[PDB]
Amino acid sequence: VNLIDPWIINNFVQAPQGEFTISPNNTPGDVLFDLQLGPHLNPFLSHLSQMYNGWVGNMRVRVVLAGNAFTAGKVIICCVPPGFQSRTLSIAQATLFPHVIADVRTLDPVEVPLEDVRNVLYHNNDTQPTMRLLCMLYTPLRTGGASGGTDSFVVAGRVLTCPGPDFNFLFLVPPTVEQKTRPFTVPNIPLKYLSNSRIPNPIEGMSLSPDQTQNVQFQNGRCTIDGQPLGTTPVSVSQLCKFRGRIRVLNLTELDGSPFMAFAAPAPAGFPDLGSCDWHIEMSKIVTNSVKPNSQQFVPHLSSITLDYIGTIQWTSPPSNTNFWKIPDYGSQLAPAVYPPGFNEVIVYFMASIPGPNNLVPCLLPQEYITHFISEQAPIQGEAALLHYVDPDTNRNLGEFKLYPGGYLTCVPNSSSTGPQQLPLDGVFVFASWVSRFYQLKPVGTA
Amino acid sequence: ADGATGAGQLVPEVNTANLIDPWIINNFVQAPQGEFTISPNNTPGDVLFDLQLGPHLNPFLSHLSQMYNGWVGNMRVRVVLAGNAFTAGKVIICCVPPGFQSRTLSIAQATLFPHVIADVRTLDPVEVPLEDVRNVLYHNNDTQPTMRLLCMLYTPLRTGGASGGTDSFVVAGRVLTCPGPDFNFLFLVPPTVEQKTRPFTVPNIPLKYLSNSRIPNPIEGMSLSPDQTQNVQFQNGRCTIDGQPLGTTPVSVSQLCKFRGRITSGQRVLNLTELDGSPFMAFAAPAPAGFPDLGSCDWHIEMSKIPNSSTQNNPIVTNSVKPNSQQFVPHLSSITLDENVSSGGDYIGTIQWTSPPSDSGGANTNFWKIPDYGSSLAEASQLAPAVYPPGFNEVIVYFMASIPGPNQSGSPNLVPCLLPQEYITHFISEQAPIQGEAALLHYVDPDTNRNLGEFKLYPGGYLTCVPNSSSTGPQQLPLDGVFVFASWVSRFYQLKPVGT
Amino acid sequence: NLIDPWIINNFVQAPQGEFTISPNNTPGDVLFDLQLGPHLNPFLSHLSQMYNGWVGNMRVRVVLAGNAFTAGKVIICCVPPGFQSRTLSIAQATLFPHVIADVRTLDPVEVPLEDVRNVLYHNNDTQPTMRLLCMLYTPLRTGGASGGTDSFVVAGRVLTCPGPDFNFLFLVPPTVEQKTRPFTVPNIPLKYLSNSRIPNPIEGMSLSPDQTQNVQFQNGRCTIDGQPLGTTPVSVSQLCKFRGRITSGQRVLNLTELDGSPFMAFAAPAPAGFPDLGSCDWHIEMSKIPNSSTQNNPIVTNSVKPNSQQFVPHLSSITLDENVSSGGDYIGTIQWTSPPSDSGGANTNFWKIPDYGSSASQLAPAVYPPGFNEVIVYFMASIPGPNQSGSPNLVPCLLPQEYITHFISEQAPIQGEAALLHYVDPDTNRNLGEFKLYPGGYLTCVPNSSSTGPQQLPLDGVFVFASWVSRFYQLKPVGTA
Repeated sequence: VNLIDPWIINNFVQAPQGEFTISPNNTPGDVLFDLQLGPHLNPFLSHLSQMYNGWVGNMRVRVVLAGNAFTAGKVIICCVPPGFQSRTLSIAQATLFPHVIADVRTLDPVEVPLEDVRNVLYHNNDTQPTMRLLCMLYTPLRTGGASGGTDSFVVAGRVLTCPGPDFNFLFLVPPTVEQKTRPFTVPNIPLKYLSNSRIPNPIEGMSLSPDQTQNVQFQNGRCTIDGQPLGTTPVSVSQLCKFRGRIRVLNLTELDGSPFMAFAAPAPAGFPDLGSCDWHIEMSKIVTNSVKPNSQQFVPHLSSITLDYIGTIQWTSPPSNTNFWKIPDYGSQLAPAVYPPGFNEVIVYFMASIPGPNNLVPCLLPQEYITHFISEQAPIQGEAALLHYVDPDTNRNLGEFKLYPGGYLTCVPNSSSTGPQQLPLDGVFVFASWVSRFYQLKPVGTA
Repeated sequence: ADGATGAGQLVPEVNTANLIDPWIINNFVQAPQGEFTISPNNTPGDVLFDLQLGPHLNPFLSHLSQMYNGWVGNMRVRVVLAGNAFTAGKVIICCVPPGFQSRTLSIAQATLFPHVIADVRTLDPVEVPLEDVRNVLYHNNDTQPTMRLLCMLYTPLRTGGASGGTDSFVVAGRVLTCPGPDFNFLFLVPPTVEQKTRPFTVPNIPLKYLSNSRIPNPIEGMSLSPDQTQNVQFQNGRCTIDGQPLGTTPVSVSQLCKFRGRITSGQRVLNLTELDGSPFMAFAAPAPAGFPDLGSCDWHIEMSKIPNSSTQNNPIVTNSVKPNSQQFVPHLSSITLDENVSSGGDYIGTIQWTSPPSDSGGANTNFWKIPDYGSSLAEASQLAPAVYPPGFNEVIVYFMASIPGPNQSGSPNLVPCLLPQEYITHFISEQAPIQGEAALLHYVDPDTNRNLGEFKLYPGGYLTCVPNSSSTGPQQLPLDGVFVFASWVSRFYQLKPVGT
Repeated sequence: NLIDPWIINNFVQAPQGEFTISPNNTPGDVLFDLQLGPHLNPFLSHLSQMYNGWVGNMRVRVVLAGNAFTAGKVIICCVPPGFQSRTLSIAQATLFPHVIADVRTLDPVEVPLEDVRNVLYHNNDTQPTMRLLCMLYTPLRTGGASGGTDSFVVAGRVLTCPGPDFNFLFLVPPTVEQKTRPFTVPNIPLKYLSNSRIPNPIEGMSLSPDQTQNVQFQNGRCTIDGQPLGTTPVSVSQLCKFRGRITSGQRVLNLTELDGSPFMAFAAPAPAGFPDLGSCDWHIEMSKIPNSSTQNNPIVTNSVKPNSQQFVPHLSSITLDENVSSGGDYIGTIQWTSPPSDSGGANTNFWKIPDYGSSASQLAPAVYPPGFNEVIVYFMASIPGPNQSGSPNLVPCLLPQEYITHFISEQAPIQGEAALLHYVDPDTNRNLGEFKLYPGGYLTCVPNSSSTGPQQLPLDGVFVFASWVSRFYQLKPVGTA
């Protein structure tokens, strides 16, 4: 039976990670692209797989390298069996797998079959490891250009996949009712009127760390991509940076009024995360009071707040200039500090201004994004999600970002100064696909 | 020939003229010695790759050889060399018999043996049979001579018609080998016991954790010599790849820079012994194992009584040693300290700090030189041979660690060493043989897995690299990297320049 | 693919083929537990290193060495995977496919290990397969022997051979996978090996003054699979060293990592390689890590008192006794140790670790001496310094640092309850003594008498891995008298 449309079988469609470029600076052993067998490889097949329960069969993979006769270089495409765990394999080890050594100057695309080597009778819709297709640069690209060394000549490869004749979907299920195959996406909201995580104020601008990278631990805004908030991260802006309790030691019952258990969260939901700064809260029943985070009695686990009913920060003051990058002391299931991984890949922050002494507090994720993630409980694939900072006007990708399941965004600046800050504030964030540490983003910024 | 459709007839498409898993027999795989490069710097007669027939020529055969005791049969070898259409050069591949021995061959002599001449632009890999000729019925893993596949550059690679650089047209070649239809293994043996079949391996530990091999200090970075063409005669970081320490190299960091000896009360003469306390033998080595070799500096030792008889006072006794003084004769098991020591007994101590050498014209602390040991020409044991830097624009890479002590320039006091002590310990413990004139190491970042730079590890026990420019080269590399053994390569292998 | 016919037709000793039946073994005790896989056979283990998947049955033969005095029966059963029960009585064993063998059988007993599996084939990962369990069916009684009832373990060997059904599914780069890597200990004699708590050579093996004394060292704590614990450094260079910034004229040292990096309090109790020589006074020597000095002697002598409440390495700050004239990054070691101050004249007990100022605790778990008359074996190295008894200032250790470095480099998976190590003289190839290596990372033995033990063993020997053994493996006592 032909469940799949005949067109999908015959023609080839681009893989989600199907743009690898070979440059003279690339060394033999550099990973070009990595593929994992599944219906997610084909956008047409993924939509069908949402309807069905199980998939089985092989898919044909074709690699299209663009080059002319005056170039040399070879790429090796090896089929890694499922369940084979190793950090990275060299070019020598790649030849040990069943492989195809494709020359760069090949006119016709090289077709590599992706056989469904499996242990079970058929694959369930989950993240079980399947047959892995991995391509590596075998010999360096020695172009014949007149320029010495690099000639700005790059061989661009596009990975195209199509289902094989034996591909088949197993069991029909009511579509989009099973959370296992539910797709995820970045909320489509213009950033001009987005909300800072730490403060219920509109974003003033985006910036990286003041210098290089630092470990920053912000429990506010902590939300997994799957949709699990961490720390005292309110589910709404109305509860953002808003706390309540009873009056001369203040209690910190939850904003909803329910009793707060310190076992579940380090602090009650809505508790502010402002660090090296004193808070002039509004302990309204209209009562103005100041809170000292350096006081010993201040303990998130055991509610005790000094004074000198609903509470919110009226304005900030220097602690008793101001550094918001550090988290206040906690009396601990605290949220985890984020380390920019690998070379560059700084973590972007959403600056927001609060009136007071002369102020721009940072952020990690918009509250609306947290709500969108909570609403859609879809699984996370790969290692990281790649995002475009697309402008709704021109529909062009001014900048690109990598989103991690830890609940923060990363990007590579062009230089120390030039980076994500140069990007306009009117852009819209979207979701492309799931990438890994292998995918190193191109530098962001105009320099 | 892959690429013939897109080559446009610009290159020669094709050269003119049981117990083994069936997949290994039918499919060609890269040899462990299967990486060679052809560069315009190469002169005719340069050995691109030297192959000795045996199971070590195939990684699958190499792994099985650790299980078996013998082998027979021929081997099929494919030379993958498809250079740019602009290049112009020819290579020659010969098959010298095992009985023949010259260890060097002119290009004219190579044509005498059964040979094949291949263009460097040959799209289809050149398949040459490595026939097995032998008097004995089967070969053991006993380093007996076997038929050799010699590949030397016949005509120089004069890239033209494009006006590019050298590295921009260095032709990279790969050697793919698969066992013949009748390659067999004879006798089963306990796995990975025999020395001959062991594979070469470097520890998978980041360089930051690794230790220096001349002072017991963490490695703070790689660097080159003040003069890149400088011979070095260290006696502590010396250890062959196959794992016999040379000079006074200790196995472990504990006995690296320490010395032990017995001194009479009220005297400055120190009668050296081994670290464990056993008597030292002059004919064994120039100095007791782990003796410091920081030459051209004034040592400042902190000795102590090893058995710890004392119960009250601070046991650290600080004295100084002048290696430039004539009485400094460790080969005779006697060194004289600068100050007399009141208490006599077995003393063990290290080097605390170093100052610019005294009575030497006010010279700086030249850590690249070694102290003049005692008279060792007469005795069998003498200094380890100096490691001269190879040609082909290659510079020895040194690992630098800090030792306390002032220097005339106010610069950090870095003691260079050829290899990290962890590598030396690994080589000593696992005595893998040597299958090529050099080992092609890759300095790769463990997490991002980007090839920071490629290094050649010579059997003498030192790392070489090609600096990119007059810049410091490998020093710019991050310390959180791991060396991974890529392949066995010939001496004439041209490394990709490292650094920016 | 076909296995070599000799392997199919000959039994070889398994890497887990050592078990002992001892008078002090109640019925139902598990002598040896084997999970079916290619790792059961040394030849098949190499073949697995070259392959990704395996399928098929294996044949197991058990040889029991017992004189006619030992009367007992052992039942070897074949429990299928997915069996929920953990407590298997001797009565319940007979329900499974089992072979009941007398301890004096005089001929090998063969039990078929079938491959019962729901999947088409077996990957190289760790999954529940058929498990062969050997349990003592009837109490082992050595009646008639006054000396037999105490020192007559019936040694047993497990020999395994693949059946004709065994096959290896897919070709893979050899030795690159992790679970197939065999476990090896460095072939370097103990003379040259270094201590893992101080960077000094090992002087000899010794026991604790109290045979039941628990130890919680932070340095030299690495599991067999190469996972360091506590503040254990990879190499000897970073042992008993510390680096930090101290302001000029002060006495507080703000600890950083050995490579001039910020120290994460949550990750480790102290910076990597920080000394754990507790219950003693440290007399440190320090020097500025960048040599900005051209004239004077850079070493500065100071002292640290770990018992002081200000000594809090976990909060990345320890206060030296004396003021430091000039500020900067100082690297330094422990020059010598003295009996601890403010402790009522207590001796320099090196078997205790400093407080570390921990406030949950991420310290390395405390290692306890196992039962069955087993005592932990420690390696001693000398650090300079006085003691209240005039004895050598030997610091204990759990594993030589070369072993730790090898384990970290070679992340060999743990395939048994414990690893039996033979102490072999390299020249004569004689097993002077046999030791058990536990997955926690400590080496234990059994002393022949209270007056003897591993201390009499020569220092030139080298530990050679023998087999994986259960916790109940009764070692042959080491020493004399």
